[PDB]
Amino acid sequence: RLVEDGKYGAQDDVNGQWNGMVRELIDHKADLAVAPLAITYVREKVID
Repeated sequence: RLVEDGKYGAQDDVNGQWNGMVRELIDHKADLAVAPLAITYVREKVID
């Protein structure tokens, strides 16, 4: 399944949001991301 928001994770500074891949990996709406997923240190805090 392609993600619906069409974004690469990439922290959303509105209040702390996570508009991309990692939104699917917080909300348990998708449990894998074999995708462009260069490990970012701030992503390590909220996903693994």
